[PDB]
Amino acid sequence: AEYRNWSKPQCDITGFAPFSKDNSIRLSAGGDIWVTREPYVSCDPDKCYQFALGQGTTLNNVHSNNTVRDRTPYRTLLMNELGVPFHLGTKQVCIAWSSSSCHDGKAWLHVCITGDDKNATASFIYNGRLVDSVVSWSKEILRTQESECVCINGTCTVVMTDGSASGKADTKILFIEEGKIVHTSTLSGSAQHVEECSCYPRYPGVRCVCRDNWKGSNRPIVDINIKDHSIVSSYVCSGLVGDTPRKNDSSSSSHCLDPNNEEGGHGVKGWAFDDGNDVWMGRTINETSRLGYETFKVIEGWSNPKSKLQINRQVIVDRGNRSGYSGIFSVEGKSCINRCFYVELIRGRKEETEVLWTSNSIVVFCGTSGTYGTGSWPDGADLNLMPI
Amino acid sequence: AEYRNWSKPQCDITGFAPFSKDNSIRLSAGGDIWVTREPYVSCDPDKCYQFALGQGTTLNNVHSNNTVRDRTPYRTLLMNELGVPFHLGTKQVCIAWSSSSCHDGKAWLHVCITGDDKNATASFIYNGRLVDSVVSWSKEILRTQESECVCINGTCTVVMTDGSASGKADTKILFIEEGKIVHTSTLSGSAQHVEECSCYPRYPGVRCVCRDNWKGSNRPIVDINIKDHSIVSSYVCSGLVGDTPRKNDSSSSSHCLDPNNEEGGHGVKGWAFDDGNDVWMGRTINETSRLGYETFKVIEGWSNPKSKLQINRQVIVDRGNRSGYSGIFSVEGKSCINRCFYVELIRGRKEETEVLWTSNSIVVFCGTSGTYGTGSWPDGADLNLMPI
Amino acid sequence: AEYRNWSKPQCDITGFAPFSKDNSIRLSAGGDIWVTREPYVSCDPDKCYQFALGQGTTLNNVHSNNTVRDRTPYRTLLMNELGVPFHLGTKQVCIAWSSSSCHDGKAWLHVCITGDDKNATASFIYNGRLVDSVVSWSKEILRTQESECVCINGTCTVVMTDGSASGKADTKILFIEEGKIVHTSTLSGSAQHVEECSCYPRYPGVRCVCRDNWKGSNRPIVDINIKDHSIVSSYVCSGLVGDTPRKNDSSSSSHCLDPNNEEGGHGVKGWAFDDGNDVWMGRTINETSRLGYETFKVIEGWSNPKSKLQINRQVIVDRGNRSGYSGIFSVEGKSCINRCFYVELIRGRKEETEVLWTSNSIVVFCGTSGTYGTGSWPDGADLNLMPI
Amino acid sequence: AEYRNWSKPQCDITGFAPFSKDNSIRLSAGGDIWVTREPYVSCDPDKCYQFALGQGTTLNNVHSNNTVRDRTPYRTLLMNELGVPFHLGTKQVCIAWSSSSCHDGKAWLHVCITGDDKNATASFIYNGRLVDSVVSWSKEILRTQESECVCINGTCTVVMTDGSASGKADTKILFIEEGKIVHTSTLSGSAQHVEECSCYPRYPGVRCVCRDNWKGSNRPIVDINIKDHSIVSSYVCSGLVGDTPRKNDSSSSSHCLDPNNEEGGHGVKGWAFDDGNDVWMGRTINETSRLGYETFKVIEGWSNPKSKLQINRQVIVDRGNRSGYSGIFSVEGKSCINRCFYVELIRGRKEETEVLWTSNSIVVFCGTSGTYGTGSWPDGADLNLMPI
Ligand SMILES: *[C@@H]1O[C@H](CO)[C@@H](O[C@@H]2O[C@H](CO)[C@@H](O[C@@H]3O[C@H](CO[C@H]4O[C@H](CO)[C@@H](O)[C@H](O)[C@@H]4O)[C@@H](O)[C@H](O[C@H]4O[C@H](CO)[C@@H](O)[C@H](O)[C@@H]4O)[C@@H]3O)[C@H](O)[C@H]2NC(C)=O)[C@H](O)[C@H]1NC(C)=O
Ligand SMILES: *[C@@H]1O[C@H](CO)[C@@H](O[C@@H]2O[C@H](CO)[C@@H](O[C@@H]3O[C@H](CO[C@H]4O[C@H](CO)[C@@H](O)[C@H](O)[C@@H]4O)[C@@H](O)[C@H](O[C@H]4O[C@H](CO)[C@@H](O)[C@H](O)[C@@H]4O)[C@@H]3O)[C@H](O)[C@H]2NC(C)=O)[C@H](O)[C@H]1NC(C)=O
Ligand SMILES: *[C@@H]1O[C@H](CO)[C@@H](O[C@@H]2O[C@H](CO)[C@@H](O[C@@H]3O[C@H](CO[C@H]4O[C@H](CO)[C@@H](O)[C@H](O)[C@@H]4O)[C@@H](O)[C@H](O[C@H]4O[C@H](CO)[C@@H](O)[C@H](O)[C@@H]4O)[C@@H]3O)[C@H](O)[C@H]2NC(C)=O)[C@H](O)[C@H]1NC(C)=O
Ligand SMILES: *[C@@H]1O[C@H](CO)[C@@H](O[C@@H]2O[C@H](CO)[C@@H](O[C@@H]3O[C@H](CO[C@H]4O[C@H](CO)[C@@H](O)[C@H](O)[C@@H]4O)[C@@H](O)[C@H](O[C@H]4O[C@H](CO)[C@@H](O)[C@H](O)[C@@H]4O)[C@@H]3O)[C@H](O)[C@H]2NC(C)=O)[C@H](O)[C@H]1NC(C)=O
Ligand SMILES: CC(=O)N[C@H]1[C@H]([C@H](O)[C@H](O)CO)O[C@@](O)(C(=O)O)C[C@@H]1O
Ligand SMILES: CC(=O)N[C@H]1[C@H]([C@H](O)[C@H](O)CO)O[C@@](O)(C(=O)O)C[C@@H]1O
Ligand SMILES: CC(=O)N[C@H]1[C@H]([C@H](O)[C@H](O)CO)O[C@@](O)(C(=O)O)C[C@@H]1O
Ligand SMILES: CC(=O)N[C@H]1[C@H]([C@H](O)[C@H](O)CO)O[C@@](O)(C(=O)O)C[C@@H]1O
Ligand SMILES: *[C@@H]1O[C@H](CO)[C@@H](O)[C@H](O)[C@H]1NC(C)=O
Ligand SMILES: *[C@@H]1O[C@H](CO)[C@@H](O)[C@H](O)[C@H]1NC(C)=O
Ligand SMILES: *[C@@H]1O[C@H](CO)[C@@H](O)[C@H](O)[C@H]1NC(C)=O
Ligand SMILES: *[C@@H]1O[C@H](CO)[C@@H](O)[C@H](O)[C@H]1NC(C)=O
Ligand SMILES: *[C@@H]1O[C@H](CO)[C@@H](O)[C@H](O)[C@H]1NC(C)=O
Ligand SMILES: *[C@@H]1O[C@H](CO)[C@@H](O)[C@H](O)[C@H]1NC(C)=O
Ligand SMILES: *[C@@H]1O[C@H](CO)[C@@H](O)[C@H](O)[C@H]1NC(C)=O
Ligand SMILES: *[C@@H]1O[C@H](CO)[C@@H](O)[C@H](O)[C@H]1NC(C)=O
Ligand SMILES: *[C@@H]1O[C@H](CO)[C@@H](O)[C@H](O)[C@H]1NC(C)=O
Ligand SMILES: *[C@@H]1O[C@H](CO)[C@@H](O)[C@H](O)[C@H]1NC(C)=O
Ligand SMILES: *[C@@H]1O[C@H](CO)[C@@H](O)[C@H](O)[C@H]1NC(C)=O
Ligand SMILES: [Ca+2]
Ligand SMILES: [Ca+2]
Ligand SMILES: [Ca+2]
Ligand SMILES: [Ca+2]
Ligand SMILES: [Ca+2]
Ligand SMILES: [Ca+2]
Ligand SMILES: [Ca+2]
Ligand SMILES: [Ca+2]
Repeated sequence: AEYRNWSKPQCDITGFAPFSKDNSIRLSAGGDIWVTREPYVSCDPDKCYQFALGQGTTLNNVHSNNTVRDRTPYRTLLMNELGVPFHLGTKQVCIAWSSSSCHDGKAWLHVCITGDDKNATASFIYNGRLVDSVVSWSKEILRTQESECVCINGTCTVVMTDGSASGKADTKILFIEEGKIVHTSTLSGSAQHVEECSCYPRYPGVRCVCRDNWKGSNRPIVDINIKDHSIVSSYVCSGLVGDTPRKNDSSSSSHCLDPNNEEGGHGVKGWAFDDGNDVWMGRTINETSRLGYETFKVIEGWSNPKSKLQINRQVIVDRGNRSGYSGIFSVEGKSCINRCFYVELIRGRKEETEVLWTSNSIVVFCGTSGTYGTGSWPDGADLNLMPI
Repeated sequence: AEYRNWSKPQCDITGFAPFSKDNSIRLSAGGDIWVTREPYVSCDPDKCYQFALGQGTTLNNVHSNNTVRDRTPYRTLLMNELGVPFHLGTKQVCIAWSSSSCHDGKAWLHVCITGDDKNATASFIYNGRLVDSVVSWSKEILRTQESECVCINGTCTVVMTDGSASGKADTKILFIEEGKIVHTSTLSGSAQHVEECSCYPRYPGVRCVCRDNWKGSNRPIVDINIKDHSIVSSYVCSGLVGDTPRKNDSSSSSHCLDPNNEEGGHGVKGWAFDDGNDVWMGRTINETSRLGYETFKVIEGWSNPKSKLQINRQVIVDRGNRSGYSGIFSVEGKSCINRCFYVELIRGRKEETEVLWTSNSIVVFCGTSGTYGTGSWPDGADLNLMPI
Repeated sequence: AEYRNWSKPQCDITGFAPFSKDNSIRLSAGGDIWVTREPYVSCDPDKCYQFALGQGTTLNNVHSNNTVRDRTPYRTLLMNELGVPFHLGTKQVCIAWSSSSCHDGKAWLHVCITGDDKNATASFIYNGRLVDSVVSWSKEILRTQESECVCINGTCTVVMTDGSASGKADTKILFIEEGKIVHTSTLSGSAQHVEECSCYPRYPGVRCVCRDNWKGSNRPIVDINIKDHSIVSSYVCSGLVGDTPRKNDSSSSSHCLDPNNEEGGHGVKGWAFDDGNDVWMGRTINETSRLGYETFKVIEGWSNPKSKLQINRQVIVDRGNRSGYSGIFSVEGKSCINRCFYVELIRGRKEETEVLWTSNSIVVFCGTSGTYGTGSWPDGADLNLMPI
Repeated sequence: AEYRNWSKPQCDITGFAPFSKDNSIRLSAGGDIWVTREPYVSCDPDKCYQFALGQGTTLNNVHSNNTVRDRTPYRTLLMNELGVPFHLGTKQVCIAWSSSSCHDGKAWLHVCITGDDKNATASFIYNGRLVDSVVSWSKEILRTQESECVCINGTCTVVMTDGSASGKADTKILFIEEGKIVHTSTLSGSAQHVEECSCYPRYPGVRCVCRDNWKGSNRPIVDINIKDHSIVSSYVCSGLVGDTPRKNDSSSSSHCLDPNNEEGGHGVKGWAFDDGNDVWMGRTINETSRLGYETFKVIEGWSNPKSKLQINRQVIVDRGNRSGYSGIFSVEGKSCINRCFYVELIRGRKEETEVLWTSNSIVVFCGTSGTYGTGSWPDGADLNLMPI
């Protein structure tokens, strides 16, 4: 067993093909399924796994009431093989109301964060054992990616944030080798607010596309150099923007270096990646809320902040159905690295009031150099019928 | 680990011995079992698995209502080891309302089809990753085998159909090597309508026995040449015919080259295989509907369309109990290749109205060169008692 | 991986120590557990498994009504690792209302019998595939061991019976090599009626201690020679006898060669093994019915039909609690072969009428050359409270 | 696969980071979870497992009533990978109302005790088979560690106690090699009462920190020499004491050699370990009962019975929430041996009367040479809502 290097060029993408769907919430109307959120997908050399943060409870269960909250002591990182819904035999791999996970080609890394809001602890677990931890540095909700970290030659990188949600915060980028925090670089460059990055291996380094919760509706970009720990940062040029909330297609604008100050308060976790000078990206179809989900390629979208020339649109979830967080993950094909993505289908409170709980199901698509058609893959649960 | 070649002669068959039964529906009266259909069985070099398409729901569950439908976004290919009923820890290995699966002796292939009726996508997943996809070519319900594909020397073949259900349609035969669609041959020969093939390794090529939904009640045969991609096609000569609906034993007839225009509208998935100039085949005992299931050998049945000389009958399911889809699968013994088959035991709507759902259990028999007796292995569930 | 030979002397036994208990029925009052009977335990080179025959249903489930019956089409051989109760993820490894299983040191053998009473089929499954089958030869309930078969140098032996339950029947001993029935020897010697043998590896052959349902209350012994297929048979000399029903300790008697004609009608599956000229054996404490369970060593019990000198008694289940079938199984220690045994704890109909079902839990003890004390390990379920 | 030696120095500890939480009881309000107690955590070379003693029942289940009792025939040692809550597919690895488990780097050892109070049997299971057993020697509740044993060079040591709960009892230390009891040393030294030791590998021997149920509120220490079987014993010097009940921080005192006769009746299982001349230790925050849980380092606490100078306090469970048993376990890092600990969160009778049952959930922390913050990780179940 050797360390992953990801030293392959990126596969040709013409769009995305269906990969996986757990129908979690549909199943939880007759069956004992976890109540969860902030899910993600990472894979080892052999196969793929689905992670989410649990609420220390199942759905048909009295403790599902008020699971609209983001941080409780009862939240754990859940881990199943992709396709297995989160049943009672699901492994809680750590305590976490915030996490990131990745395989370096030998073993698993989990970055797990739990504890008081003003004094969170984050634990680094490698190969089934605790190897390190770190305190919250700025004592205001130390949090991280809510999707996969990335490892290269057995140095793993993760991006974490401690500080304000709607002002300046303190973002750091850790380098972890066999569970051991070996360097901490601090956030540098033109990125102003940075959360919940969706990172991927762009050999010989790592690239993330994040969430600015403060002044931007364009997504931040952070570039991690694995060998020398240097950091550069910016935003996704593309005049069509991926955060939510945002302005409309005609009224929106962006900058390659700055927040665009366009509805920038708040955000949603999301992803994009480059392709020469083009950008592939998903986002919620609806501009103000987490409804629907779409993907497309912005031509010149990576290097030109004026371009709003989208091609290869795909409706992942239709505009009248509920969506949420999404993030990248990358799978080594035989010649090249594929890029894929998951979509959190949030059901329940506060937006839907027919029940007392908040939970999700997931959907997953992978890059394809072949061809594809159309559809919609919503949650599919009937909340009017659900465990009353 | 080496590629399967199947370069062994076919085992002597004198009939079939019991192999497996999941009692799925009986179990779902006290327990959380998937609602499913269009099931099948394929095996790796070591052991066997049971696949079916799910309805994104369990049985005792409000979302089981109206699962009589064939295509929803919530359907996934389920996969367990043979014998394990489809419980909540069951792996949904892809999104699919139509699928085929096979092992090449190194890894798994899944051919998974989902999306809009008029624009379906089909995804090719090998060794835990998406390697290819293709659009529906004729924009009318691109669909496939609903049983195992076949691989030889690590080229896998699958047969798909896009087009009319009760007229001419467009049938293709894909060649897939490590998940990668490497050739597409188009349907050629005297076969007129072709769906849901039950294929098997007849070294050095592949043979399928299909369903003609249009003008035939005899089953079509398609012969895939793996090395040169050439296709030939026809029908099962045997004057005793395997599709359902059909005419009776005295009134029926067949042709080696053409549909017989005998009740040919509609069909049911089914299987047959050759044995010198004889044909082994199963079918529903009842001629117009999916009740009972039987097997027999038609003497001269492979090469003589006038012969109705059956020997070695076996009642798999008695005529007063419900049956359905069946298909072949092949298992490498030590000296030879065995042929086996599964039978879908459909319960529920529309035919049975004591409940709101449609689901199945399965039964499985394997070829034997030994001896056997008699019985019946129906579903065994009491719908009058079932989750009301 | 090499073939088991069992070419080690038998471990010193001074009695038995607790090994395993599944509390199956207690668990089935809040949880979905299989309804089962005729259970057993066999182990591979590494670890042990618990088998039973299912009723195609769980306990809290409408199909549990009338599971007092012995042969339905819905019965399957269940297989879990020892300690795991029979939950919904339990593998049904074949169709069977009668079975035997054993590992030859490379793979699993299952001998599975199902079908019409007057025409049963028995299927031989090795290494995940059907390799052979045989018809019922005398068309009256072909049945077998309901405990582990035994393999030596990769020839496996199993004993089967077709014929009368309360008169002469036809007993055969099959030799199976890699799933393939390679010889059939027929029952020879002074044994008159022979069923449900508990066999074990007494190198260089195999020994069984059976159930005579006709004229004996002493258990039959059958000696299988693996290399030359010759058979000899008799009864357990010991003046203290192991079948149930039987006469009392003072009124009982036995013969080394013949049934003792003492309450001999009926029986119960049970076990014994030799130790120089002594016999270790378990039996129901109660003489007429399946209540309590005990073990002891009869001094001179193996070769002397007049001896009723028991030592080293142990109450496995107390006399006021329900017991049932028991059988041997053998585990290779490092220097020697241990002998162990399981006990079926039957609850329900017909004997207990507070419920509608019939099911069991199990308890397991293993030989010890160390020391031990006392207790009782009954089922422990409250039928007055159970799923009404 | 080689024998564990643990021949590494002990990792630097600055305190403890979160590791694991099963939310067992929260899950059991909608789902079938075991009712359990006296849990623990041990790990093989690769990964960690959570053990507890079951009550032969689930929570929502009629047999959960009166599970306040410590010894029934229906109790088994449960074993899952750490993080998996005790669901119906959980392996009961032996019969036990008292147990200890450990891996020697090749296979598992379980020391399992069950049977009559006045004649208990204890079974030694190694590598999936019974290798030895021993009777209770003093016929008064032979019991053991309720946490992991320790093995070095493939000799495993376990400490057991038979005798009085509130007076002199008979404590022994067994040496077990491949399941085989190879030596028994008897308790020697100044320790007066000794139960439920939390042992760990302090190369070249083993150290335990126990529970004195009689005259001490300071914890006993027992030092096992693996090569020569010699035993020495004493108490934890530290003027801040770890048993419960006890006196307060100002009123308490201790001795390095004797019980302190301070509220010494009763106890609770607990742990401590050394660090030069300092002691790390956890205990219940509340002095008289099992509420809250805390950890700290007593400076000079290992060798100085007058020192009450605590540093590096951490609240594991807050003082208004329920705690219970805790014990050490040790994980081999790459350079050094980490020390971790679990905490039993007991809910139910007798202390809480809103339900009829007694059960637990667990929480687990591991040593860290990094940094950490604060929180509380209580059970989190609402007994006022629980399965009525
Ligand atoms: C079966 O399946 C396929 C795959 O999903 C569908 O084909 C895709 O259709 C979509 C939707 O039209 C295409 O995405 C769109 O591309 C447009 C490009 O405009 C033209 O200009 C270029 C010049 O380079 C031409 O090459 C090209 O042929 C186009 O004619 C964009 O302008 C679109 O964006 C706009 O449309 C949507 C509204 O739908 C708005 O929401 C946007 O804001 C914006 O105004 C869009 O991105 C996609 O490229 C096609 N894919 C492929 C691979 O060809 C089929 O349509 C589908 N069939 C059926 C019946 O459903
Ligand atoms: C115990 O188990 C075995 C195995 O299942 C049964 O034996 C089988 O019995 C079936 C049913 O009769 C046999 O299948 C039939 O074969 C007939 C052959 O006709 C004769 O001619 C040949 C000449 O070559 C002779 O060799 C042979 O002995 C026959 O006498 C077919 O004509 C049958 O088809 C017709 O029968 C059925 C009605 O049952 C109709 O539905 C058909 O449409 C058609 O009219 C049939 O195929 C089978 O061959 C036997 N198997 C074996 C291996 O010998 C036993 O019968 C069973 N015992 C009991 C008591 O149930
Ligand atoms: C703690 O645990 C141990 C192990 O279970 C118990 O010790 C066992 O006790 C049983 C029950 O008495 C013993 O089994 C009995 O052996 C008797 C032998 O008789 C004597 O003669 C021999 C001469 O060779 C002496 O060596 C020996 O010491 C005996 O004194 C049999 O006669 C018994 O059979 C009769 O008793 C039972 C009634 O209990 C009847 O049901 C029978 O039908 C029959 O009449 C019996 O088999 C066993 O040998 C002991 N085992 C060991 C290893 O020593 C302890 O008793 C137990 N302690 C407590 C307090 O429960
Ligand atoms: C964020 O997270 C960290 C880690 O949990 C917290 O820092 C820890 O705080 C605790 C609680 O105060 C510290 O533990 C305490 O240490 C005291 C040492 O006293 C002083 O003297 C030494 C001299 O060597 C100085 O080095 C040191 O700075 C101290 O000022 C003990 O006296 C304490 O024991 C007493 O306090 C508690 C009450 O809380 C009583 O229950 C005891 O009985 C006793 O009277 C205590 O042990 C710990 O050392 C700190 N850890 C680290 C790594 O620095 C932060 O406080 C937290 N931040 C927030 C806002 O919550
Ligand atoms: C660690 C944590 O609490 N993460 C939470 C974040 C933060 O609130 C923002 O990132 C603030 O910066 O976002 C959510 O509220 C959201 O948008 O769905 C949910 C998520 O649980
Ligand atoms: C992809 C798809 O919809 N397959 C369906 C087919 C098609 O309707 C026919 O093959 C039309 O050609 O058959 C069924 O209706 C049937 O007969 O049970 C069910 C199955 O789901
Ligand atoms: C194959 C079969 O039916 N086996 C059954 C046997 C037979 O009735 C006798 O062995 C008749 O010879 O015994 C039982 O009735 C019994 O005693 O509990 C149950 C078991 O299911
Ligand atoms: C084997 C056994 O019964 N162990 C029990 C011990 C003993 O009672 C004491 O150690 C007496 O010495 O402690 C408990 O009561 C307790 O404190 O929670 C529970 C545990 O089940
Ligand atoms: C659910 O939680 C809310 C928030 O605490 C509370 O007001 C309400 O009473 C709860 N309702 C039920 C039915 O549990
Ligand atoms: C990975 O890192 C090691 C450091 O020891 C180095 O020797 C090796 O050459 C590196 N490999 C690549 C492919 O960069
Ligand atoms: C976006 O979501 C809100 C949900 O309340 C809805 O009212 C609004 O119409 C949606 N907007 C668009 C443009 O679809
Ligand atoms: C079931 O579905 C049908 C079809 O939509 C609908 O008319 C009916 O109301 C549903 N019934 C129930 C009880 O859910
Ligand atoms: C299988 O295909 C490869 C192509 O590289 C060929 O070299 C090999 O000989 C083939 N094997 C057989 C048995 O046909
Ligand atoms: C076939 O099935 C239908 C079901 O409605 C039944 O009415 C008919 O009698 C059956 N025919 C035969 C020949 O068994
Ligand atoms: C149970 O089965 C018996 C035997 O057929 C039948 O008479 C009875 O009505 C059944 N009772 C219930 C409640 O299902
Ligand atoms: C087992 O059987 C084989 C037959 O090929 C023989 O060669 C071998 O010596 C036998 N081994 C033993 C230990 O009897
Ligand atoms: C044996 O069992 C029956 C059960 O009905 C009971 O009535 C009888 O008293 C028992 N006999 C003995 C000797 O324990
Ligand atoms: C629970 O157990 C107690 C103790 O035996 C008993 O008195 C009580 O009746 C039981 N209650 C219920 C509801 O089962
Ligand atoms: C300890 O626990 C008991 C529980 O009844 C409580 O009444 C008491 O106040 C607690 N004491 C302290 C010092 O927290
Ligand atoms: Ca349930
Ligand atoms: Ca924003
Ligand atoms: Ca349920
Ligand atoms: Ca047709
Ligand atoms: Ca249930
Ligand atoms: Ca008898
Ligand atoms: Ca339930
Ligand atoms: Ca004490």
